[PDB]
Amino acid sequence: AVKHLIVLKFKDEITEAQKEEFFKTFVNLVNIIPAMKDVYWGKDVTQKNKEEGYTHIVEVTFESVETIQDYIIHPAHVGFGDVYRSFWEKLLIFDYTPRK
Amino acid sequence: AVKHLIVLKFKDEITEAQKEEFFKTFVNLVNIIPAMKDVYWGKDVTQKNKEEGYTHIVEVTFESVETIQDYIIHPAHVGFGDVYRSFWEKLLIFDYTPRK
Repeated sequence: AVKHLIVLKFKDEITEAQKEEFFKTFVNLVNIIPAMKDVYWGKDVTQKNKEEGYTHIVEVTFESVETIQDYIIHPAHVGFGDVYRSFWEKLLIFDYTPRK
Repeated sequence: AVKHLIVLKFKDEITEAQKEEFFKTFVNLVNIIPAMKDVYWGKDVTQKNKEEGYTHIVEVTFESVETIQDYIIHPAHVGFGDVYRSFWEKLLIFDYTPRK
């Protein structure tokens, strides 16, 4: 399985309630985008690199690297971006196959 | 469960074989550090983050936020840093509880 990892910082003006609604909406995308198999998110608790400012993590599970693209251009994902684009200040994205 | 996420970039002179052995050794820490419950790593394939350059992800599972400290100061973890810190150029650390 492939992981789509999002590391993000919200803009200062976004409230806690707004962040909660943002993540709730994103988690619920799993039901309507076939390529999305699972979602978890969380807030960093350690603040080891404050200077970089990232605060939140989202992890999305996919069957393959190829199905990530199905998710990217799915109208529900495009709609999510259209609605919440103003919420985030910056993000890092990674796509990888977990191994050990 | 709490996840301990390491986001890394290697120095340019580090070989592919060195990277593989680095992760093999890191994964094997589970056997000698009780607090480590699981580990996976992976290499980003998308390279969508222009200015930051991080290439690899390590995720370690812990039973609680408290047991992360048992890993942090464990001599096997300190030793890993002493042997391999010259391998990485920079790293970001995050600790979070995955949720819906």
